Amino acid sequence: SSGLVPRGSHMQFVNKQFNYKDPVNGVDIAYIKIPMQPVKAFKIHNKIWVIPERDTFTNPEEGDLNPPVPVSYYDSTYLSTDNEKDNYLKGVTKLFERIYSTDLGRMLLTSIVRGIPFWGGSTIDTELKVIDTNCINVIQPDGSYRSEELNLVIIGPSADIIQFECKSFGHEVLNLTRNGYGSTQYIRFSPDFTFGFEESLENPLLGAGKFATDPAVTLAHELIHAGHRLYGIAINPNRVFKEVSFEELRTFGGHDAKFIDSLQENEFRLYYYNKFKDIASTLNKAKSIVGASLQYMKNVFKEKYLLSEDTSGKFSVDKLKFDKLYKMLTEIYTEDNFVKFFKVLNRKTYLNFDKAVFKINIVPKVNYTIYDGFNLRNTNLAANFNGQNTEINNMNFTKLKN
Ligand SMILES: O=C(/C=C/c1ccc(Cl)cc1Cl)NO
Ligand SMILES: [Zn+2]
Repeated sequence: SSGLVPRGSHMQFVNKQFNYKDPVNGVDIAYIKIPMQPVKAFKIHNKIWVIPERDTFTNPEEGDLNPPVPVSYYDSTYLSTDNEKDNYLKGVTKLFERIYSTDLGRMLLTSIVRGIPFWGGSTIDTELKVIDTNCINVIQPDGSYRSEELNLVIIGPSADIIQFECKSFGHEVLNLTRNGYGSTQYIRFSPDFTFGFEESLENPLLGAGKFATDPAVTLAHELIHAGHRLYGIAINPNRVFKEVSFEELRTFGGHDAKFIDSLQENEFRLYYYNKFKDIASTLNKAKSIVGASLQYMKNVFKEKYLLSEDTSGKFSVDKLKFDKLYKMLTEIYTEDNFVKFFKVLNRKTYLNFDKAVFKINIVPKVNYTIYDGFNLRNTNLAANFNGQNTEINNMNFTKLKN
């Protein structure tokens, strides 16, 4: 019926088949508070939680869901009911399993899980310490709570329902997404809507068709930004063509990313190489830790950053391992490469989308599968990306008014 386990006995990334109504347990279902009344959240994997709520939490200005760019869509009512929250959670779950079904997705999600935000929180130069906004408070059934570090939170969108994004809490002094440290990433995302694009496929009287973006591709896109931002190698959003940012071109990948000139790219690579050397020096100068042995935590970050260690125990950045990690996160993890792996239809450049928004339901296996998306094998929808064609597969896409 839902199709969460097409091969084997159990899901391979997501740890449980949650229902929204499952009681809180303080372990993988808990009321949590972000650095607000608590919100029910689900731990889908080590370091990754899902909050099936509209994001009225992360940005203080954006506390309401009413209307005050090309395409936007508002419904204050979306994701207000337990049934919707259940369907959100199962849809996100399904999309994670779809991403993890690919070699590329397994590489990306591993990198994300391993990309623990750096403990650069001390004003004492020789002391390691967590940064408080890289945690959440996990309330237990008896009301006690513990702070838990995490890497990624998937949350529902704020007022603009199709405004998907990867954001995070800043430091008053540190630029965490651009200094190698990284920070917990919050992805505003809905599996219940998608957007359109036009494509002309190839009998002769077929003009341009109207297709829908596969929401596994959209989520992977945001997961790719999360990877850059967790290893603190995001491109400054003030770097743009004008509009499309360098960071978006990089993340879309394919030919779009080739418009970032190689001289520019060499410059960023060197910049972040030096930021990683700074992290190795800081770890080396560390003498104490607050809030696990110092030796243990240093090693956590040697593991994250692929640091080399001599017989003294001194760390250094290896140039070949740095290049590997940097190339993985920035060149190999791209929307274009996920498109190739999924074998789905996608727009051919970042800006080439329609001002068309659709309600979808990906949870029923009769609508969308982990292996095929909307393009269900052994049906009319396997041919010519007909499952993503909003005319042919009209039952799966309800066009919304912009
Ligand atoms: O790139 C984005 C969002 C992109 C986006 C959001 C909404 C629509 Cl309709 C189309 C697009 Cl390409 N977030 O990282
Ligand atoms: Zn993006």
